[PDB]
Amino acid sequence: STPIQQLLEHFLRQLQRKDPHGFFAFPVTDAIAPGYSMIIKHPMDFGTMKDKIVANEYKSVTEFKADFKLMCDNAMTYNRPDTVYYKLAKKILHAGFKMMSKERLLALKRSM
Repeated sequence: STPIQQLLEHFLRQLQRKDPHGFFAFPVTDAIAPGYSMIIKHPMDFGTMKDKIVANEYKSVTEFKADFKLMCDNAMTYNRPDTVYYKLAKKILHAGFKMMSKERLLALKRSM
């Protein structure tokens, strides 16, 4: 269980806590979101991100953040602004990028 794996697990646990209803837990289906797959070309979700951590597919924080951004951007593309999914995507995006900022990562660097 590599250091990066342990770190991303931690970030992921913190992010999933801001989604109590599990809207980002698993892939959005066409059954619950009509036409979704005709609009979103690269679906992403916490579940898929988890699997990639376990399989050791992320080489950096950068690559993990990219998948996280893809997830929020997908929500803000398919959904209209005045929806719960759009608003939660924005909120979580901002809190994710604050948690995983260059400046916080640097402070951590300096104390190791």
